[PDB]
Amino acid sequence: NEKLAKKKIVSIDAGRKYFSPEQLKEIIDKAKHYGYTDLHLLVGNDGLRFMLDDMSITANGKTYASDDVKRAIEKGTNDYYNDPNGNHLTESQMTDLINYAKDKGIGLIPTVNSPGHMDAILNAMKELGIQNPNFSYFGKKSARTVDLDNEQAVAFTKALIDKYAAYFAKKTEIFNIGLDEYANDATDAKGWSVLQADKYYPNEGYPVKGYEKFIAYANDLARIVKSHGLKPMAFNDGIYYNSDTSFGSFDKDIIVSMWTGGWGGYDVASSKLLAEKGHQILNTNDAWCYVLGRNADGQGWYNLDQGLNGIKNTPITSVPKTEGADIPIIGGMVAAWADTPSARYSPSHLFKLMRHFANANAEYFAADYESAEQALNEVPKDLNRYTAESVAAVKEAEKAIRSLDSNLSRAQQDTIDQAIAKLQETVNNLTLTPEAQKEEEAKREVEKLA
Ligand SMILES: CC(=O)N[C@@H]1[C@@H](O)[C@H](O)[C@@H](CO)O[C@H]1O
Repeated sequence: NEKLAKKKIVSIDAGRKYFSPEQLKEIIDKAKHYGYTDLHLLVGNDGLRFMLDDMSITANGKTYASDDVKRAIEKGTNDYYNDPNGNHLTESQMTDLINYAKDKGIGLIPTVNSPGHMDAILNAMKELGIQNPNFSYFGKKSARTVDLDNEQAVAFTKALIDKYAAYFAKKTEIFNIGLDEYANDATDAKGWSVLQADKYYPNEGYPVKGYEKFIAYANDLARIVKSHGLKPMAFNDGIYYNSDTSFGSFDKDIIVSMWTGGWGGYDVASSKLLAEKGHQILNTNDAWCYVLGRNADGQGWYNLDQGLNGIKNTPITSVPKTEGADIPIIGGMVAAWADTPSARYSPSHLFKLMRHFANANAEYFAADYESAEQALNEVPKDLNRYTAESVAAVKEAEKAIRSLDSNLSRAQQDTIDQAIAKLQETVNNLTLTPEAQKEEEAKREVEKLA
């Protein structure tokens, strides 16, 4: 009940890798069937694979024509990965997809990642004449991250997010700004420490007020998302990294997708700290997580068997790095990633992961009422042909279906299935009146004269 009110989300990496509208509709059908509430669609994540009809941008006193932005982005994406299946979703396809999901009671949550995982936008910005948009660390240039000290590149990124946010306004509820790295490829995976370093180790060439600037950046993206009536979300990585609250405060309306509890040399804030600060927590435990193409034990980290085992061993309420506290959650999210985007997407592998997550946490997931609705529509129309006793039993069985609690969980699916089987039995039991019997035999007789 309070369990049923939680979000249950599947995440799909359609930033690195192309997914067709047909493929996503199939994912949505499964999400509805298994009792999920939302599809989390990354469209900006290395690649940028969603294109508005109007891509014109004004940023920091400069104007960029819609057609030039489209060309620049399309090519920037292909420079990351030129996917044989496609390049991007169009605005018509996205609007249709969102409507499709909405008719099935399923929400859509887009991600456009920054300041990291934004290769395609960085490439596009170069083509559009913005100089040095990428962060560089003592001569090593990030392929994925924007330099927060480059005002023009920051202004362009923000203007692009604002344009996506304008489109998603009213059609969606939540917008994921990501915030999940800062130049890990250029700093030996220590981007957050690099941003914090100059405060504790001055005059050594570390980015001046780096982490302070990241906070302002996060907060301004949150302001932008909210100005469009949407809720901002981000991954947990950089939010009070090293539990350091001394650089400033993150906007507490930022919903945190808590995917990692960190590891040796990667010291993220505990979910305990984030919850105490007042951030809502979406449990996105990487115990559940799955990388396309890594389909069985032995094929590397986050293979499908590993994800399945994680789902068995880590319930939806089990959040990374709790430090022993009871962490309240708004929901849970299982994630499929496309780290090697040329890997073949296998729908059946994904659905297995989704089904197991639903089954392991059945009291949280919605029951499936679709077969019940179908059973009702399939009751014969011509009931006057049948015995009063047999018709009354059918009517009773229909009523029992219509009076089922509309808020059953997946754990209570049997209740619905028994009502369906009972209706079918009563329909099977429909018995012709003597008058209908005579008419039917008269009709078989003429039909034989053919
Ligand atoms: C911030 C971060 O590194 N997120 C990573 C994502 O980019 C990657 O696709 C996935 C599987 O390897 O692990 C995620 O959580």
